[PDB]
Amino acid sequence: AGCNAGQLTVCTGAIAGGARPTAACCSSLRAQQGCFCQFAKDPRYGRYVNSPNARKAVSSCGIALPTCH
Repeated sequence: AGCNAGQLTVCTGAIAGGARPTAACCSSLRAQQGCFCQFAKDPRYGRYVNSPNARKAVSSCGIALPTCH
């Protein structure tokens, strides 16, 4: 599943409704958005990703919520 439980952990502000310090992380994701395609497959994302804040703030870190949508 994904590759967020490693990268995203910092970028959790995004998926967690509060991407502030993660702005640099944004550009990081933009550099490795490829594995977030897996995240987008929602294998187990949807339990994580989606829950608590993604719901109302999936973000826009602008690296996209780099689901390979």
